[PDB]
Amino acid sequence: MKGIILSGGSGTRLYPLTKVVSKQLLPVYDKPMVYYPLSVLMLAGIKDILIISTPEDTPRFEQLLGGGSELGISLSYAVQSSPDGLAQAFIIGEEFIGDDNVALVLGDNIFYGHGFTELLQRAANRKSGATIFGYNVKDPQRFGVVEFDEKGKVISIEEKPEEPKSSYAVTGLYFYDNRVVDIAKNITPSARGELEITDVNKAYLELGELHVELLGRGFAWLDTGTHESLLQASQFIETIEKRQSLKVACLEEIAYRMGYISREQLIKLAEPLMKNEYGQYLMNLAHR
Ligand SMILES: O=c1ccn([C@@H]2O[C@H](COP(=O)(O)OP(=O)(O)O[C@H]3O[C@H](CO)[C@@H](O)[C@H](O)[C@H]3O)[C@@H](O)[C@H]2O)c(=O)[nH]1
Ligand SMILES: O=c1ccn([C@@H]2O[C@H](COP(=O)(O)OP(=O)(O)OP(=O)(O)O)[C@@H](O)[C@H]2O)c(=O)[nH]1
Repeated sequence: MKGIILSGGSGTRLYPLTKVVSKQLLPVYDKPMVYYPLSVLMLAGIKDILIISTPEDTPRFEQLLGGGSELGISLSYAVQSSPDGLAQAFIIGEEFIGDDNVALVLGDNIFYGHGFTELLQRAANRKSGATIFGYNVKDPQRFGVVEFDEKGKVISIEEKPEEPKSSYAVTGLYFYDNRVVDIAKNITPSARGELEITDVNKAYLELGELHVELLGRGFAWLDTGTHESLLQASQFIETIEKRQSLKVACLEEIAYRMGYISREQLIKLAEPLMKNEYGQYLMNLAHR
């Protein structure tokens, strides 16, 4: 399984924070927003990852994150010329994906909850079909909406329905088999002029292999689209971390716990950062 992080768009709602740079380079409490979805692909066991952004921001993600070798993974970069839809991720990434399975995650999505890694690994370990992740939300009409039966199996999926058939939004995290590339090539732009991830999901539903992992209320799927919600997301993260003395989406910690890097390698990473609390945290993990 490879992974893609779609991390472009203008981010106009956040202006002037995004006057020059992309929204996914902004802090969520104590680390850049993009760390969060990156950590989710890493916890899924995915080690070969493509980050897609705008022409002007793609090099800034590259400078921030590098090629991944210190995390024991491979990061690649590609540009999206215009934000013509989520599904364009698979066209942009066609060469990268090759004949592989692939997951897509939105650069601005933040997931958190007990047992989440098990769900991720299960999705990533699927050899066939698609896994989406549903989450009960206040205003489902603002999202992809998944309708499911009493055995948790999907009956419909609709992009921002006038009349939502359920309360469960389809969040920005998707796992696919290799059929997604030709599916994305064969869908056509909606009325808003975008290649819709919902139409990709529709294709898998028709194929009888659209699986939904429903995330209950013990999970947090956090909003980062407004200044207000960015701030709430940062406060949520702070409360979690300061109580536990454990960090959410610390990439180096994840690389170590996943076995991508060794203990000796982790200590090497902590050493040049020991003047700050993040470095000290990595060193304390090394001692665990
Ligand atoms: O071509 C694009 C289109 C979007 N984005 C970014 O992707 C994220 C999501 O885009 P957004 O406009 O906020 O969401 P919608 O496209 O309106 O909704 C999508 O994302 C929702 C989850 O937030 C899903 O529930 C919907 O099904 C799916 O269409 C944002 O950070 C965008 O900047 C890109 O990077 N490139
Ligand atoms: O090093 C890590 C480990 C986990 N996580 C994040 O912590 C959340 C819970 O992660 P898990 O799904 O591992 O559950 P847990 O740690 O609460 O339970 P144990 O199995 O350890 O008893 C998930 O959202 C995951 O992404 C990190 O951010 N970093």
